[PDB]
Amino acid sequence: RTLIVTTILEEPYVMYRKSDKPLYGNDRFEGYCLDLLKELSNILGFLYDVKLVPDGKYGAQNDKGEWNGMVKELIDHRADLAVAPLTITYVREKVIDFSKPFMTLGISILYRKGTPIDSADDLAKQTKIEYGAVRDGSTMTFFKKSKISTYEKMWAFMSSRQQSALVKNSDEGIQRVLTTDYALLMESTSIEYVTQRNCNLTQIGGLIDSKGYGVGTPIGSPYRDKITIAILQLQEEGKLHMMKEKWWRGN
Amino acid sequence: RTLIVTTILEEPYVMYRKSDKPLYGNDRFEGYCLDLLKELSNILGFLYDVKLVPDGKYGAQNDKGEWNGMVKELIDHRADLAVAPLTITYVREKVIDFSKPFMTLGISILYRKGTPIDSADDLAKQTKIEYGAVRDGSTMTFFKKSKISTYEKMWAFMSSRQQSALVKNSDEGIQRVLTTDYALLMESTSIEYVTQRNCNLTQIGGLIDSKGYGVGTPIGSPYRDKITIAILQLQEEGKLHMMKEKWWRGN
Ligand SMILES: Cc1cn(C[C@H](N)C(=O)O)c(=O)n(Cc2c(C(=O)O)sc(Br)c2Br)c1=O
Ligand SMILES: Cc1cn(C[C@H](N)C(=O)O)c(=O)n(Cc2c(C(=O)O)sc(Br)c2Br)c1=O
Ligand SMILES: [Cl-]
Repeated sequence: RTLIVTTILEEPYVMYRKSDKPLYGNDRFEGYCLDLLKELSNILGFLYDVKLVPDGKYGAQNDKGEWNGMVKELIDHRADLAVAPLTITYVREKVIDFSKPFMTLGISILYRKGTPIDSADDLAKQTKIEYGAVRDGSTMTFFKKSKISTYEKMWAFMSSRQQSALVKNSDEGIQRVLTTDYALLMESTSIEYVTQRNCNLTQIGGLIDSKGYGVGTPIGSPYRDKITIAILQLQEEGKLHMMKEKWWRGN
Repeated sequence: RTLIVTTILEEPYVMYRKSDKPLYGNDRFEGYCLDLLKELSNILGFLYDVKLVPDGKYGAQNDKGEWNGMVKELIDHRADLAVAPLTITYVREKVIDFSKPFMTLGISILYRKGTPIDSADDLAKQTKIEYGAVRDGSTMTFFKKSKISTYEKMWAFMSSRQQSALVKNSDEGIQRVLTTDYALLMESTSIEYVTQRNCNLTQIGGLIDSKGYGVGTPIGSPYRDKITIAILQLQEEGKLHMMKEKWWRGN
């Protein structure tokens, strides 16, 4: 069984290699998730074929119980594994299985260096600094559902003050932080990637929530627990650290 | 089936309640893990009986493949669940199963406030500040096995300079940080608990490794995945955050 692996283009997890050399199949790609997949394939001993998710989506539900993205590929048995920065969530565990996480993270704050601001509490109780997230993304969906005191007030500043708060994508959000007095809320992994590359920018405070990226499989897959074991081995032998360093470290 | 739950006395996860009131069975205990177990028991719908691990150990192997502690209780089918700050590790996954983690953590540094020291790199390349860990603990075992450049040099300062480096327990280590110019390396969860209560002390740098506490079960237990689902629900509805706050927050 050559395993079909669904994944998604996302810097620095999965990228097309910057090359016009004759590269075919898996060799067309590079990134943290390609390195991970190679290690997994060497520990477990499997052949694999990387296929980019056709709709370019992670995986969400509609009002009819219909899934899209990598999650749908798994449900439909069109992929054996999803090796991607795919968050392990309650709703997704209803329909697919996940390895234990290979990376753990949380929502955090992207902002400028040299400011008294040290937490989400500092942004919540002031008006001068504008703050928000990407529209219809994971971080927005968190703030919308939240019932925690401080994050409810923050969502009001994002929803009722809708205009100068939310952004279209990652690129525009970072643009807003640099050019204007703006703070972006997004997944801490993305924030670390940015701060390594933009020395005027820093993470503010700790993690607002807690979650992990795991390898997705169809429910009952005999690979899930084996992948957990491989992940634990890679963590303990310092290989996940080095793989993270390879892709995240800047100039 | 009234589930037998193995656990271990460890502040603030599991403690005897400070009361002479007539309290029996599970009611004798309090702590983060008791609160967690109650939530799990309400989501899954099980009855349970908390039993402290007789040997008071987490679970390690000897040179014959023989286990002790909570891990042994699970292997022997004398407990259905281990609900404790029990780290999910490669070696333990050989012999028991684990839910996905309810708490994630890493090795970090406990030291005084107001010092140029900002990482493990700062401690590694200097002699003036003494640093170590608890003898034969998780953090020591990490440094001993490590092949990462900076942590190998740090282990030399702990092993070859054995006398004024390692400590007997948590209590003595914190005592060393306060009284002498000493930095303690230990699990970040423990560090946060201490810094909330000792305003002269702070965490230094980020996390040196990455790992999680999970609920242990015997291999094949039908409760493992259900517990993962309950944990994800608790995380997403902010309950793990509030439970952490309940037990960790200081004066
Ligand atoms: C690597 C990565 C993956 N994902 C997808 C998410 N983990 C999922 O599984 O849906 C994200 O939402 N983020 C953060 C993010 C957003 C956010 O944090 O709100 S909005 C967008 Br577009 C992104 Br790409 C990531 O950085
Ligand atoms: C809550 C908790 C549990 N454990 C046990 C460990 N998680 C395991 O599963 O063995 C720890 O080692 N630590 C840190 C620790 C040590 C360390 O970090 O080296 S040494 C000792 Br005695 C402890 Br109690 C914890 O803080
Ligand atoms: Cl699992």
